[PDB]
Amino acid sequence: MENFQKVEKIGEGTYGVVYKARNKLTGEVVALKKIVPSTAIREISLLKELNHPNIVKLLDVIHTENKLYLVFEFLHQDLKKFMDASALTGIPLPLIKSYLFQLLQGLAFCHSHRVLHRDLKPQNLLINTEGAIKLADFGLARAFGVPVRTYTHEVVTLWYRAPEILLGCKYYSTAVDIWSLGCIFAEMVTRRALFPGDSEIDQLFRIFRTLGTPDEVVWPGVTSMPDYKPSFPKWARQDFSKVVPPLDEDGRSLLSQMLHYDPNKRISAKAALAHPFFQDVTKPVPHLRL
Ligand SMILES: Nc1nc(N)c(N=O)c(OCC2CCCCC2)n1
Repeated sequence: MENFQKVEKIGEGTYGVVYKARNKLTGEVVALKKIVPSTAIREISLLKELNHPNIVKLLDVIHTENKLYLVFEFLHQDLKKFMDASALTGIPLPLIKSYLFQLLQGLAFCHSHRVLHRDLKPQNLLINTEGAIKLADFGLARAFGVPVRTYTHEVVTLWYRAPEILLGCKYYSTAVDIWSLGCIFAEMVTRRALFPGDSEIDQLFRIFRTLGTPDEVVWPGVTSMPDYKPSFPKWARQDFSKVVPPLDEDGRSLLSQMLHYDPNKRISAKAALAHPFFQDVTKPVPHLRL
């Protein structure tokens, strides 16, 4: 840590305080995350080779005195801040599309190397002035476990959690990131979170109230998951035209496939890249205030 000069405390991520810092020798500006058992060091260290334009680069892993600091590429704004700034107007559809498309490429790449994010949320999607969007914290939950409470004991968000995770599946897959991204896609479009649960049961029931209570007809095997209860209220599914009204039928069709209950049929990132919604995808530049 003597190689850096902390400029400002960017905020509090899942694992600790995130800082804006400057490398004392090179003068590079980086984001430094304060977070070790050997396993987690080997795993994180493997994440230093997982480079992609739509993945926030892990620059270095600093372990000093039982303290672990992750050094990432610095981006200029996170997506939550950008949506908050875009609230009265909403993010233009062509930019929403470019962003979805890029994030689907970042997920396709990590998922081809069998790496999952598991905790995708607007705060860990980072954007720059050239129109790029990148995922931060890729592969960290498997590396260290995503806590219930953060370092400040900030509530860990459940809003983007896939239903197989909430239902107790222990071996869930790369489909959980597609579910999260579909929720983030919905939120960009409507300017409201899709499923803002404030507890695990509320998260699930908000899901069930909009997509219908899952059963063996739409999700084979769901009735045998660990936390599934036959006493769940049985709600009817809602139309997607009511869920993300703004969106055209191609977008609603892709979102519906990203929010399939059954993880095995949920659309994969690579297959989502070929959906017709992306036929006229472009790369607009956001309007940023840094
Ligand atoms: N600028 C910047 N660059 C990063 N690479 C980065 N995370 O990886 C990051 O994170 C900013 C977030 C952290 C979570 C709380 C909300 C603010 N910022």
